Amino acid sequence: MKTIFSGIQPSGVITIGNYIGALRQFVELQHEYNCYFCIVDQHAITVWQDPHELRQNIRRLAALYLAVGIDPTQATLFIQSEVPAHAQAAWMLQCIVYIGELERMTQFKEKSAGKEAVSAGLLTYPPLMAADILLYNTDIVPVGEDQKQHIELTRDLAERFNKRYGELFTIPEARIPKVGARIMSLVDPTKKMSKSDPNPKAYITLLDDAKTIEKKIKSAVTDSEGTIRYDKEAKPGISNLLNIYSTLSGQSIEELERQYEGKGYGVFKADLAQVVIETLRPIQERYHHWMESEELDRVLDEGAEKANRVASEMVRKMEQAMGLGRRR
Amino acid sequence: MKTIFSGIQPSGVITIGNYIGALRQFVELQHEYNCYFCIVDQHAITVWQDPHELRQNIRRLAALYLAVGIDPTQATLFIQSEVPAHAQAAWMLQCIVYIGELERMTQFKEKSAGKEAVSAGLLTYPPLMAADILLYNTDIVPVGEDQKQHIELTRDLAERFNKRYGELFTIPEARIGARIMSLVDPTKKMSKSDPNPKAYITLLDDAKTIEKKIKSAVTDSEGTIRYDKEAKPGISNLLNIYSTLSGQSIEELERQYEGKGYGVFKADLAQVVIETLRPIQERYHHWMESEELDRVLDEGAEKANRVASEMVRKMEQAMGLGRRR
Ligand SMILES: C[C@H]1c2c[nH]c3cccc(c23)S[C@H]1C(=O)O
Ligand SMILES: C[C@H]1c2c[nH]c3cccc(c23)S[C@H]1C(=O)O
Repeated sequence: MKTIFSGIQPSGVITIGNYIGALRQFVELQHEYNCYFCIVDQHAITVWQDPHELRQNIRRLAALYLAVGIDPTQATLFIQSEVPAHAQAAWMLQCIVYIGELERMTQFKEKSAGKEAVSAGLLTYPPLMAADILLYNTDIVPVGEDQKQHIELTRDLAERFNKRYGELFTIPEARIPKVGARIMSLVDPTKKMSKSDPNPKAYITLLDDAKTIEKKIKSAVTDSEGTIRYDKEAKPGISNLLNIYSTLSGQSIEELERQYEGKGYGVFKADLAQVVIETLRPIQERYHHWMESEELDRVLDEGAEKANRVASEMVRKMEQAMGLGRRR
Repeated sequence: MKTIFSGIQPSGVITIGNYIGALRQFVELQHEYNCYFCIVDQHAITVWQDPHELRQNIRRLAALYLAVGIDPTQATLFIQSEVPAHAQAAWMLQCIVYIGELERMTQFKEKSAGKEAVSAGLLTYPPLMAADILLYNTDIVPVGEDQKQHIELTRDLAERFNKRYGELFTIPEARIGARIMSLVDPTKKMSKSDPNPKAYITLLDDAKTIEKKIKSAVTDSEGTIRYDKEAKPGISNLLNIYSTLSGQSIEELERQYEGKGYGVFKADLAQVVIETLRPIQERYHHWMESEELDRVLDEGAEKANRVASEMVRKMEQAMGLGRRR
């Protein structure tokens, strides 16, 4: 069995595009793979964070992952800062990465934009991410092309350590098993839907209430043709809505096209709004149950204990290879 | 009860200059102050360390501090890597420090000077040093003048953190016991990391080594035993070592060796060093052969961990990490 590690940024609340692209399939994948889901609060403070908002977003994210079907007895769900091994191994990895390798990172050259003076944490983001992955002998990281450079560095650091001290790390690969449709912004169908869009009409989050879902689908961009047909280059907006509808309803695009022959966009959108609301309502109900239950803290307590068991053993092996500490 | 924190670098040695300059006094101050003595193995690996030699030198330094007289029922002696809070707090402080502050550190520029392949840890270790200090609400840090820039940054990071989040850190101060110079280049301080082993006498040098290093200590060719830092830095430094170890003033040593040569003066000084180190080395071997050494280090980590994990809990609460409520 292969191991999967997903780091989850707390600040952002899940969009349907994330759910459809890379999260929903994990409800079943968690039984075929050994899955780690890690809320990276330590990565979150590499930029400016309001403390109360960060704490609430950490909890909300855990409750959301449980609400969608992540099973804490099949997968390991935990908060990064509650496993000290991540900080310990990130320091050891800082000691084998070259400064030049960090300065070259594209994400660091961005994010450094209209800031002038930036935190050292933004430069050492990648070693901590490599540590997150490598501590669990991860085989697969479910990320897209925007994280390619970070995965390359992770693979470089694993190989450098293995060749300097002896084989210890698995060399991870970037891959989203059973990847879903790539869902685009409702406002700009050529841009991917993302939780950081400055236009809130661009995304629907898993926590949007019905009125908001209705208004956002209502304003979603289409075209002037009035024909429900998949054509990504000439009808990117309609094509995107067909991808959301198809995956959330279980009907193929061809069947939706046949279904809507002769119909305009008004009735197709009102049907899509209902499909989304019906998808999120159960998730939102279980979510509210988790957020008001003591079982959420107990679940996260054991997630961190089970993660620490694996990661603290890897730290012991790294320290032993590098000369740290004693063996007594 | 003021708190003292001292880092002990296992990549280097413990020289007679450190013993003279600070370490000898700790045997006294450990009853006045709350003293933490930290073997900073995570700082050592910013450059390649031979693993077996690093592991062994960690034990050697712990045994050596005990042999010199550090009292584990009075002070805390522990290994940095055995307290995870140092790495955790270093990360949080890395998020507070600016890259520009780390890059203009003089120690970074010197240590990276001729080096191909510079690790990020060589740039980003001042935050881990700040963490070593701030975690224990340290009042006093006993460091050379070479470290003054690192103490300034630590003071800046503590204030920056205190202003944003609330008064959590003590603002520490550098202590900075004569200043012993290198035996090979007496215009430089004797240094725990000098790459020339003849530059220093370590606390573990045996009699024959001590005699050799003193014999070849560099000196002028004029030949009068007299203190003159500008013209005669070599013999002046040897006079200062001799004075502080024997209890005699430099003037009394000058009168004592009037009309005598360097050979006889060097042989007397070598004996003075040997007689200083011999009891230290005898207790060193008993500690190295003792099960008790590992028990002292276990307790030290327990006590260090209690204070540091508590401070990390407070830092996490301030910044919003975790669930600390
Ligand atoms: C969440 C971030 C990161 C934290 N450590 C890990 C481990 C695996 C995947 C990722 C991450 S994905 C990456 C990102 O910026 O998207
Ligand atoms: C040992 C080094 C360092 C590690 N963290 C600390 C904490 C206190 C004092 C020092 C240190 S002194 C410094 C040096 O290089 O001299």
